[PDB]
This record gives sequence, C-alpha cells and structure tokens, in this order.
Amino acid sequence: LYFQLEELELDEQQRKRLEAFLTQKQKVGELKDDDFEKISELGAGNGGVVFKVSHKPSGLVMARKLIHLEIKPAIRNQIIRELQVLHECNSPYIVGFYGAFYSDGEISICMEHMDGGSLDQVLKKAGRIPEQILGKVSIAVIKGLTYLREKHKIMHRDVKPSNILVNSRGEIKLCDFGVSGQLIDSMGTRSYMSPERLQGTHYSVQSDIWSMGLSLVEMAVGRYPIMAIFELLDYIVNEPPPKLPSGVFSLEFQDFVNKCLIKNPAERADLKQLMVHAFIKRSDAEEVDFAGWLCSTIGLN
Ligand SMILES: Nc1ncnc2c1ncn2[C@@H]1O[C@H](COP(=O)(O)OP(=O)(O)NP(=O)(O)O)[C@@H](O)[C@H]1O
Ligand SMILES: CCN(C)c1cc(-c2ccccc2O)nc2nccn12
Ligand SMILES: [Mg+2]
Repeated sequence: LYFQLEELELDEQQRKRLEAFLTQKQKVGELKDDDFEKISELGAGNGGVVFKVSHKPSGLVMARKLIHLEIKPAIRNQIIRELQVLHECNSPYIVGFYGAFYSDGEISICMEHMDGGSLDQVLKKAGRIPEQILGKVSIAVIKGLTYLREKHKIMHRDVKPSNILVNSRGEIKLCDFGVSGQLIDSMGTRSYMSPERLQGTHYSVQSDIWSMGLSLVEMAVGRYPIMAIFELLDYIVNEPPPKLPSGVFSLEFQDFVNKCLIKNPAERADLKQLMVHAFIKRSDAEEVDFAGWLCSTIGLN
C-alpha cells in the first residue's frame, strides 16, 4: 500500500493503527445486504439502529448503522453518493469507515467496530468519568472537529457522549458527523443543541463547541446537567449555562467548560483557543492509561 498520510503528522502508534485499519479495509469492496450476518445490536438512537455484524466476504466484524429512509430513489442515491466522501476521512480521531449503501428502505453506514462502545454507554457503568480521562477525551474531540473542519470543511452537528466512541486500544473517535448535506435535509428527553441552534441561527463550529462543553459537564457529573420538553429548551435558551461544581474539579477544567458554554457564540471559545487552553496543555502532558482505565471500568479484555 502506498500510504499518503504525511499531512496528518501522525505519531508512531497512531500511524501503525491507521495503516492497520486501512490495510484491513482493502479486503472490503462493494457492500451488499446479503454479505452480512447480524451478531448483536450495539444500540439505537432516534434516527437509526446499529448492529455488530460479520461481513462474510472479508471476515471482518463491523458496526452497521441502518437508517430507515424510503424516499425518491434519485435523492436517496444522492445521499449514498455524498456518504462516499467518508472514504477520504482518515484520522486517528474519526471512526474508520468501510462503506455505505442502500437496500430495501434502509441506508447502511458500515464502520469500524469500536469495542468500548460510546462514552454514553461507558458513563452508565463508570457513574462519572474522571477529569484526567476527560482531558484526553477533550483533546480527541477538538482534534477530530479540527480535522473535519480543516480537511473536509464540515461541521459535526451532533456532538454528544453517544457519538464519542472508544476502544480497548485506548482510541477515542468521533462518529455521526454531518458529511451528507442531503441526509441532514432528509432527516428528545435531552438536548445538546446550542441556544442559538435552538432559536434558529445558521450552523457554526461554535455550536459544536457548546455541545462538547455540555457533554463534558454530563460526563464529569454523571448526569445530564439541565423535565418537560419546553422547560428543558427554555432553560438552555433563557437561563445561565450549567457549571461544573466547585472544589471537586480543577480551576482549569472549570474555565475550559465555562469557555465552551458561553451563551454568545462570538464570545464562546473557538477550536484554536481551546487547543492552547491551560486544561488542554495540562491534559496533553499527563500520562494517563486510558486503555487500562476503560478495560477495567467496563470489563473489557
Ligand atoms: N462504530 C461503532 N462501534 C461500536 N458501537 C457503535 C458504533 N457506532 C455506534 N455505536 C453504538 O450504537 C449506539 C446507537 O448509536 P446511534 O444509533 O447513533 O444513537 P445516538 O448516537 O444516540 N444518536 P445519533 O448519532 O444522533 O443518530 C450507541 O450506543 C453507540 O455506542
Ligand atoms: C445526524 C447523524 N446522522 C445520522 C449522520 C450520520 C453520518 C455518519 C454516521 C457514522 C459515521 C460517520 C458518519 O458521517 N453521516 C451523516 N451525514 C449526515 C447525517 N449523518
Ligand atoms: Mg450516534
């Protein structure tokens, strides 16, 4: 394989992992419904269901997300075409992609199976996620958002703990980002939407930063930090943003989440500012055995 990954500025461990995923991916060509065998259900959300599946031709285990869409064949074909851009989204902070296709009313998005599931699943078992672990998660989310914005000119649009995947090798990766404008066009109890997105405002990277800040507070505290639908949304729009409880969390982490949760998107921190924030600089220097913590917390390996 003639790897052209020089632009990523990968460390040796990251380079080995990314080249290994891409090498496995070479066993996978056209994806068809008949070539899969369902192993189990990984989980489900509002828009789709995700199954752990065996791809019979390659022998690979994958996560197959199925989104029910039975629309004009030409517009569903445009969605499938737009999803093919995922073949160009190679980053240590973005879930690996095998392919996307349509079959009998469902769009399938086939991904790298992440054996640690999502941080939403981890949170249910851990209770609360330690601040040092959240430092590593924050680095991964900022780096993933920067990669999608700088290399592909897209915003995530759906940052939340269920869209941050982890594995037994200690990798942290984003999924469910808005790669397809038409899929966004064609498509509850908790909202991670920014106050400006709830009110109307055009999508900005700033809205993803709010979502990340809220997700960090939830994971730090062990509960959604904001109940009726109007009551919850009215709180986000018209009341002060949530804050981390003082004393239990470092001043750096409190300031970092505070900068993400500023109501005015112009005053709210941007990705460049967050990357050099004291919380990120401190967290990047820390030696944290994320893999060991994850495997111990959820009983992996
Ligand atoms: N690649 C993957 N590997 C392992 N688990 C996955 C993978 N992708 C998704 N999951 C799990 O699938 C479950 C359901 O995900 P999903 O259907 O996207 O719901 P959601 O994240 O709550 N909503 P949304 O992303 O907005 O559609 C979650 O519990 C994830 O942990
Ligand atoms: C709002 C979440 N949805 C369902 C969504 C998911 C994905 C997608 C899913 C998994 C991995 C990588 C992805 O990109 N891609 C989208 N493009 C537009 C919407 N998309
Ligand atoms: Mg999801």
